[PDB]
Amino acid sequence: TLEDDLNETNKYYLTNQIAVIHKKPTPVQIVNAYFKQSSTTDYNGIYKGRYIDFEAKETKNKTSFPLQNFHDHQIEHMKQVKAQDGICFVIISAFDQVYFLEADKLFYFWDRKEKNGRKSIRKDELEETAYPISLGYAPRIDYISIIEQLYFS
Amino acid sequence: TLEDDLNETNKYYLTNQIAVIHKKPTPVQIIKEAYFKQSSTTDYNGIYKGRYIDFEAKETKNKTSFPLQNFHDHQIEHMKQVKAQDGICFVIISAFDQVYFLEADKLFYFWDRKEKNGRKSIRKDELEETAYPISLGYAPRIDYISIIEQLYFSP
Repeated sequence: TLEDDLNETNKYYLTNQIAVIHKKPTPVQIVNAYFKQSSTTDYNGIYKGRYIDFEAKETKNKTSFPLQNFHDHQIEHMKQVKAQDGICFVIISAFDQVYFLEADKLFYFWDRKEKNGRKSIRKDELEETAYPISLGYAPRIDYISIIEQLYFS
Repeated sequence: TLEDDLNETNKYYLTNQIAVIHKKPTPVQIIKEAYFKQSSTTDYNGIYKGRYIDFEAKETKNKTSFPLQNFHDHQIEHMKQVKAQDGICFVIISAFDQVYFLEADKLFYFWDRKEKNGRKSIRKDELEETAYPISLGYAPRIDYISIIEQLYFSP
């Protein structure tokens, strides 16, 4: 489970003073209390004076990543963060790998979704556009090292 | 009221592409019912001009002081970490018929003036002397981004 792996990852980064990144709690309501969806991605925080923002999804699908794993609110939020020069992306656990997919690249797949029915990102499409994250003992999913590479030279 | 005003303030910043700032949902431990747990984090964060913004907001109807019971230790330690990570971090205080922008710099002092000495609350004059009065308006209601601009971007 990616959520567990990221929680442990983010804990590791916190306790080692590498970054301060947290998952946002599930929005609920009043009174009982129902689940609301969010209008925002689940993960944000700070690395080296930069705003970091991402969503994380997994699939057991061996052939493609169903884009309905995201919703339009999340995508809208992402484009607003990009407009402010934020470091913004998704983490996809699929095909026995974990991928760092830049928000730009996600927007392309999202845009082309209904014109016509390309509703999935294929394994080969993902290998082509995303960066493999290094998996380890501690941290489990080393995405900060991808951020360091892409944004901090 | 302060939360509602901050809600509208943040929507205004979003709509106008000034900043992308949101209040975090309050944590709930779900008998599949409801028990509020307190977070290890402050309630507001987001982005403005490529930088990470993070703040707490508190309203006191006290006329003399601002009690420090309003912030938990976990929130404080989170704020120090954000500051040390080169974030922009602060508190918005609704007190004394005014609204104040208090740098986390300044809040750490009054907090540590209990963990070295022993009190403490913040006192009209201590606050009025250290904090920045925030312009109240129509849109945005609470213009804290203006104070952020002065202090951290282009004085």
